[PDB]
Amino acid sequence: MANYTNLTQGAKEHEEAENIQMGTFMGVYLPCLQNIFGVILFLRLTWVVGTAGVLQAFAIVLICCCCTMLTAISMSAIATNGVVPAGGSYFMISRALGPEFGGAVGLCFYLGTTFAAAMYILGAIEIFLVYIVPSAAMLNNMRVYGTAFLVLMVLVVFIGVRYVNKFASLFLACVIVSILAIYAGAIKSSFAPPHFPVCMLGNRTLSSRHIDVCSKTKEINNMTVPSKLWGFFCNSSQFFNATCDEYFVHNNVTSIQGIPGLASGIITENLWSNYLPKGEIIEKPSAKSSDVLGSLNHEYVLVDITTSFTLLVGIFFPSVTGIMAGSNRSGDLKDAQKSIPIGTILAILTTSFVYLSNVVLFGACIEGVVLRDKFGDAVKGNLVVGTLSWPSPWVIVIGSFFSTCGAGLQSLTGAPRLLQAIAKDNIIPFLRVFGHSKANGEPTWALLLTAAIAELGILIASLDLVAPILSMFFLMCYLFVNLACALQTLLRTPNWRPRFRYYHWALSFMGMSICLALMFISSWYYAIVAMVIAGMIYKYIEYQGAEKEWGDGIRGLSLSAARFALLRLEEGPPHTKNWRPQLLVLLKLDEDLHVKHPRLLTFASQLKAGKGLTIVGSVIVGNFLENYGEALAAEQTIKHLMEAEKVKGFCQLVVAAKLREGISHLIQSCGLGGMKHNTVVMGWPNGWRQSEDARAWKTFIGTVRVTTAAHLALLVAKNISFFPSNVEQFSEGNIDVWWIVHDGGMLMLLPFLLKQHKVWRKCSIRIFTVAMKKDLATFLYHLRIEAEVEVVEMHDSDISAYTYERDLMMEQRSNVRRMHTAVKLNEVIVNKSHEAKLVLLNMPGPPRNPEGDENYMEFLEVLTEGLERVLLVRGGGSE
Amino acid sequence: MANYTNLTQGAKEHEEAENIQMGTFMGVYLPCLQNIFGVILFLRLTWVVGTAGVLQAFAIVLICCCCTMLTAISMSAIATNGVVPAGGSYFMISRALGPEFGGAVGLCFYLGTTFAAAMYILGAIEIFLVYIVPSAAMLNNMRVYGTAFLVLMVLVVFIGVRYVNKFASLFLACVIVSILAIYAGAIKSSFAPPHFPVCMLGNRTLSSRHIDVCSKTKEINNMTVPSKLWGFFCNSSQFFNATCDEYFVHNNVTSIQGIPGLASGIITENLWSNYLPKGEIIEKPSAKSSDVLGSLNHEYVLVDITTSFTLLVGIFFPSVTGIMAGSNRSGDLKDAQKSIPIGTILAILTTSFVYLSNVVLFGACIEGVVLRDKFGDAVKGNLVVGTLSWPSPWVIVIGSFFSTCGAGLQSLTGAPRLLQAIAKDNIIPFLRVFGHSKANGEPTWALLLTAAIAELGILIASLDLVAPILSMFFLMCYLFVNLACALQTLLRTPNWRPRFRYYHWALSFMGMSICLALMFISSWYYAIVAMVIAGMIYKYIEYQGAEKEWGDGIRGLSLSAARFALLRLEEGPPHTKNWRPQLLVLLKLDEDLHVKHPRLLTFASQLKAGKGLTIVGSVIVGNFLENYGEALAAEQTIKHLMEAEKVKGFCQLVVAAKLREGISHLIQSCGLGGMKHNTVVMGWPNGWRQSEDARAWKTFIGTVRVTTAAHLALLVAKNISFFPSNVEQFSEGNIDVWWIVHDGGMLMLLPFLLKQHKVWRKCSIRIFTVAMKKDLATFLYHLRIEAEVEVVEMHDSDISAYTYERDLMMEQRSNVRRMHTAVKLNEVIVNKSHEAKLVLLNMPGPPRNPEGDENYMEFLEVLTEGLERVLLVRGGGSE
Ligand SMILES: *[C@@H]1O[C@H](CO)[C@@H](O[C@@H]2O[C@H](CO)[C@@H](O[C@@H]3O[C@H](CO)[C@@H](O)[C@H](O)[C@@H]3O)[C@H](O)[C@H]2NC(C)=O)[C@H](O)[C@H]1NC(C)=O
Ligand SMILES: *[C@@H]1O[C@H](CO)[C@@H](O[C@@H]2O[C@H](CO)[C@@H](O[C@@H]3O[C@H](CO)[C@@H](O)[C@H](O)[C@@H]3O)[C@H](O)[C@H]2NC(C)=O)[C@H](O)[C@H]1NC(C)=O
Ligand SMILES: *[C@@H]1O[C@H](CO)[C@@H](O)[C@H](O)[C@H]1NC(C)=O
Ligand SMILES: *[C@@H]1O[C@H](CO)[C@@H](O)[C@H](O)[C@H]1NC(C)=O
Repeated sequence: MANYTNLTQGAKEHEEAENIQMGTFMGVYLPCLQNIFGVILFLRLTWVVGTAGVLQAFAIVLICCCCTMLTAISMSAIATNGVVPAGGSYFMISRALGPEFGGAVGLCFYLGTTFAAAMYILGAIEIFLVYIVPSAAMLNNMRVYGTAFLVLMVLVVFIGVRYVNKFASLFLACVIVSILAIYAGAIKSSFAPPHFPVCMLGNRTLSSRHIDVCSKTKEINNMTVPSKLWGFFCNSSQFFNATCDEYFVHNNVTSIQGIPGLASGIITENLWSNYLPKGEIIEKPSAKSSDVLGSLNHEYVLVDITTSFTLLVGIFFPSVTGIMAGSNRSGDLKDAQKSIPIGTILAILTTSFVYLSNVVLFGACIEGVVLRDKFGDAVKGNLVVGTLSWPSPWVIVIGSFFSTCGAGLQSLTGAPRLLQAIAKDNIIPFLRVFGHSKANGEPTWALLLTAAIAELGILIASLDLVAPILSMFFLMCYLFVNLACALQTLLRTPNWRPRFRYYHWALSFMGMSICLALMFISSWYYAIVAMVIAGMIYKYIEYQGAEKEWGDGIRGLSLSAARFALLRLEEGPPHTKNWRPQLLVLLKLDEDLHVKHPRLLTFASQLKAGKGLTIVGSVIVGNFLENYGEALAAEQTIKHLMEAEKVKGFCQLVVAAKLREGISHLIQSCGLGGMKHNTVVMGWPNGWRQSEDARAWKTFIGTVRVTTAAHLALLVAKNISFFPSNVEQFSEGNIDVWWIVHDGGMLMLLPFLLKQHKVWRKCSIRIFTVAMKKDLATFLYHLRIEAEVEVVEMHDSDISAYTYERDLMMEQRSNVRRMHTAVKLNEVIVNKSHEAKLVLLNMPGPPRNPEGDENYMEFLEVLTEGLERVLLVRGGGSE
Repeated sequence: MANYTNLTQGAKEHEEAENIQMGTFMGVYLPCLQNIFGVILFLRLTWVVGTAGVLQAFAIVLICCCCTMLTAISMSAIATNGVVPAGGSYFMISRALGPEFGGAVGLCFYLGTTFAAAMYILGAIEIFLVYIVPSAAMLNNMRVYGTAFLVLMVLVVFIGVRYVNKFASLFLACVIVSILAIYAGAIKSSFAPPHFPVCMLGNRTLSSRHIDVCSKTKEINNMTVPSKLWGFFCNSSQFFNATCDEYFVHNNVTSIQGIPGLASGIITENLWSNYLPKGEIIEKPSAKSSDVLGSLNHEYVLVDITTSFTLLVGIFFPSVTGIMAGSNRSGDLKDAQKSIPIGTILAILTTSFVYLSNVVLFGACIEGVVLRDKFGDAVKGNLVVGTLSWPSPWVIVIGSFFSTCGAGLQSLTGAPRLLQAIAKDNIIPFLRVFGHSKANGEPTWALLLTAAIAELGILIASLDLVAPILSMFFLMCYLFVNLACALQTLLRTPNWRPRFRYYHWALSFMGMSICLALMFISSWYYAIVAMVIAGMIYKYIEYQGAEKEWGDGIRGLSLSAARFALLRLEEGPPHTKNWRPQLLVLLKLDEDLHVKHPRLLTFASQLKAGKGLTIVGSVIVGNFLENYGEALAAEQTIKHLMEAEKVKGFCQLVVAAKLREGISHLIQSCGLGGMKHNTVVMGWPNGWRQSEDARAWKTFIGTVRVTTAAHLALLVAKNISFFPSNVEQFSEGNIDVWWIVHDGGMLMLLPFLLKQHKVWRKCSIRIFTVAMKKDLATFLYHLRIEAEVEVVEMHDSDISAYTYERDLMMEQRSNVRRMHTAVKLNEVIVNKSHEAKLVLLNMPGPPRNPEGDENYMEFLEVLTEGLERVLLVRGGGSE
């Protein structure tokens, strides 16, 4: 009806979409299914069931399926977020997780795929050599035949990939026919199981590759001659005073049925682990046996490797790898964000059900001795799982070989395409050589490097030793795919909208943890190497990206970090659960371009205590075209002064035509979006009455208006010349906070930030509240904070100029009286706090009409008449 | 003469220096020396040497000492950097590595010190019980007496820590006397060795706690009665028809000299590992032997644990820990940055020499069988190392017990002080309860928690199992102390000035690697757990510091990341090796407060490709006091427009009275210090002639002058209404770049960036150079990027307005002619590039006199007359 393929889509298929069909079954399901059903299912799954016991085999398959399923969930989250590129799964992963994670996952998955191309060649060779056409001799035969087969497959994928695309369907057909034959055999093995008997010597199993009858003597022409097995346990071969070894004279050779019925109940026997070390004779704990020993013979089927749990998990994991292949044919899709998750998860569920069912079927149909037999021995040299089939084990032994060579072709096509895709991106520079492609867009150098790595793999001519490396590389790939999603969900990474119905970051984190444990349990010494290689690739990609975009390596690296943090900072809830003063210190520069108030910087350092954001802003009156030299000079001066006063922050100078306009620009333009200030710290205009320039107090009140309108807090320090330094300290003193009717939050939060510094550390705090929603919060804060409270109530007229403005707020959401009341405020404040070390004090807002600015400044001046060091505070915002 | 201490200094002594002697030997040498020399040296060093063979024992001691030595170099780099706080080593590490690393190292070293207070109690109990006053019985005796001893020691520390301070000198005396006795025994043993004999039956070793004579018979009154050992090997006790066991009737008891002379040369025997598993009889491969076996008696000294190299390194590592104690008396110093490094390194060299010497001496003095005896048996139940001593083994048996009790006191005093120091810093919230102090400044609840954890340790009553956990915690502490220095040196962390003569970050990195390998080799089980615990505490401290300073958890976390990156960015070389345009798009806001040119944003997106820094600035004409609502509305509008055009960057609005002054403030003040821009992107003032308000071209040229003065690049896009959108593309075209005389960097770099975007991907590049060293640079760039070059020379007067400017540069380090030559430039440019999709084109500088501004604009308008899309470019800077 229709032709399809299961291979990948590299840069060749991506450049088509950059220059400018199938559903879920044929688009995402069949590709993932044909790539998960590897060779292990046919060559090591029975052996794993045997040497692990159905219970532990089920646990191993479940853990592997658990990591791969959680990784499928994370990969579906990656697939749904944003547009799905036309390329393979690598392009999706890159565009979703950034170039760093994209390249790390790409290289780990590529090493995985190369060693998979090696394992599948080794498996096809093992099937061809051992089962179809017959110690270290076997390893060298596998080496030479696997090298020949790899040189053949490389030429095939190099010359004629189109035929591989055409025959992918035949390979899938072979896989499915083989699995259905396995199931049909398991079923037919209920009533009529097959006739595969095994010669077993007591409870020690014998081979059958050369024996014919499981009897100590055969009878040709009524002559009780000794069977051929006599020649393998007795160096007499005649029975004429035969000198047989220990174990043979005592015990019995028996024809044990090798495949009992599915309902026979043999499962009760092999429900437990064996884990016998190397060279141990395989023992069935069912038949009778003597106790004599010593007869170490050649026909005893021996455990071929020192099996263990952590070894079995690694040997089995490369049968669940391949889930990223689900979305390696994503360019030819109709609804990608719908077709990819469903297809991938359904494929993984299908394969997990097949594996978990076959574990139990092998448990309950194959004898507990034929399962631990890792080379199909003891059954006259036929495939273990092959014995469970409807027609004959031949269907399985041919289907497995064709499937495994097809998967080898698949992995020698997907690995170099992925390598040219990682090369053309210029993510990693030195791989640029592999960016070269053929005329039709097929990799050439990538294919050669993949051939080299696959040959390196093949030189270890044993599935049991290649499987851990393959599994570790795919495990690292899945670990990064599971960790990047968790990170981008937690840290609110931009453009991370995982439009999935079931993806919760806990799932990806759980997958990361599960098969991180899998990596380490398999082999921690391989796993640390893999983690360090992946981390080095990740950091090198990050460094190259920084050098590419910003122009410098480490400079640009910190630049990228800052820019990314600021971006991530924008797309969030602009409010904060707590308010913290992030200061803009307004330093006034005299006509000599020196800081007219260093105590401003000293007090800012004492307020912020070396932490937080401090923007020191200053305006230089003049024309910028002919002042930039003076600008750089004064900026260096202010930076040196900031360093001298232990202020950590940034300096901004604006060369402006008018001081008021310069400061009005500074108050609203300082800081990059996200790193905005929230308070403006000003010095009081000392001698405003004595400076006949009418613009001093005007400029001050203008700055106050601009701050209030911008909804920033304001901290006007007065008599700042008498503020302390950083080296000196106070023996004993009282920070008196005079919280007038409104704006309590700042007035109480500041003296604690101050007393938390070494200078003001040894002083006490006294809250002289004068004028009840806010009242409750003060008690809670003072409980948080264990300072001292005090209430001093007075007449309403004295605080009229305050309450008036306060009233103006509630409806929103004279001068002679102001002066006659400010003196009352003076009376109380001095009579209580005259000898304080720092008096915080709430402020009234500036008048609406700019005419009473002289009156407002006189109000302030008299309000502060007689106090040593005053911190006028104004809220302005929400807090 | 002078009284001193070896304990630590917690918040008690730090608050004193915050409120406001000994040199190197008595200040930082002896405290470290008394604290490195622990119990292992006397109770397990001999067994380790025996079990490992002198070679592998030397390897163990060397690897451990190298880990701790590189950690000492990193710790000295920490000590020299900045003023050294008066508190313990914890305060130094905190003030040098930030509260995150400070708390992580503090807690890991604290758990280390607690399990050390447990191990030393176990050791004192083992010495008291096994040697001084005599299976699971031993373990339960150790549990009971260790719990009793911990209950006593907790009271001792709680009541009378001053006496621990007073008798630290006696403890050090005991340590050094024990070591000197070891050396005196070793030297004396050459000519005169002591008479410690060992019974040995063939090559199987016998015990000696109950047996008296190494003979199968003794003769009282000349009667051949069989020795007591006959009863322990024969159930007859009379020799009358003795039914003696197998290995006893055959072989020969021999009284082998247990301590042969240092000149005897036994080292040839015990130069090789034994690693015999649990329960194996200890064999000397020198004496004669029969071959029968089976008679597993109770008097055969056995291997008490399945020992391995990875186990021996863990068992021995808690003998090199203690270098952080070197600076536990850092408040009482004269020259801290000079005393601490030299003191610590000299103490570590002393202890390393002591260990590497005792290894070889035990190799050459103790029999190769008495070494593998882990409980001092076979020598009449005497301490194996004690046998090497001049006066008697009892000097060691007493000195070691007193030293181990003293080290228990030291580690039960250093752990609660450290815990209260971590608590009072408010680094971790929940530990606040442990900040509770006694009257004189001593911990109360921290002591209880330390006692609880030490008891949890003592429940494991075996040094061989407490040592790996102690070693893992101290190894994690050293790994963090090594990694933090390497990081802060690489990344150029602010205030990281390691004024040390020999510290290089490669040393700290090799130390981190060595000690990480040690962790994982010892037990990856505990290594992963410790790494995860320390990482969680680190991230949690970072989160708490964020929520403390910025006010929010994740918001504040990203804020802190950005602030730290920006700060790190300041203390560096402000120039970068490569020039990359970081755009400031000057968007023009109409009277409707709507962007008059979205194409500016589209083109900035195409130019930067969504990566890099893009600050979109705009001025609102008016007063800020009464426009803030309109300001926020237009800012939201511009943000929506930027997000619509895929522009990743920030937005800044300034409400100013004069558009020209607003722009002159934007250009020089945008961005936080470090994240400055270096290119200003403008839209051409279309219809400047048709506007009777001459302020259009005046403002444009003012902006150009400001950009030139600020030394920023300038990109004026003309006919921007024709610039393509994001969704469309160019099928084919040519970016014709006209590098006239100057600024080849930008003119060759911009079209490469543009062709790198999908819109301009399918177009080619043509350089129509018009006017030697600069031509060289062009060749290299074109070789790097593979674009097309071409040269079109013309007359000098035609480029007068350019070369004139050029002349002004050389000395640094008319209108009718310019116009009539501009039309010639027009003829060339149109004849070559009329149909070009985008003509880049160099700019002349604006006239020095502001009168020719109309003439300058007419010159530009002519120069650009007839072209579809022009990008006027001006370098301005260094590049
Ligand atoms: C297959 O047959 C062989 C030969 O009989 C089995 O080896 C023998 O198994 C018996 C089991 O009872 C072992 O006896 C054991 O001896 C130890 C030592 O005294 C005793 O503590 C136990 O209680 C038990 O009686 C016998 O030692 C062993 N022969 C050896 C090890 O040489 C083998 O176990 C059989 N396999 C299975 C799976 O049953
Ligand atoms: C202490 O004495 C015992 C008793 O003689 C030693 O056990 C025996 O050691 C000999 C060493 O020559 C072993 O001989 C070896 O036998 C194996 C297997 O037959 C053979 O392949 C070797 O080439 C060698 O001839 C003998 O098996 C062993 N007896 C056992 C294991 O039951 C023991 O080695 C002595 N210990 C030391 C440290 O010398
Ligand atoms: C071997 O078989 C014979 C007869 O079938 C039986 O008598 C004998 O007990 C068997 N041997 C064992 C060890 O079961
Ligand atoms: C035990 O000692 C006797 C007497 O010296 C000697 O003849 C015999 O060979 C020794 N046996 C062994 C096994 O060395």
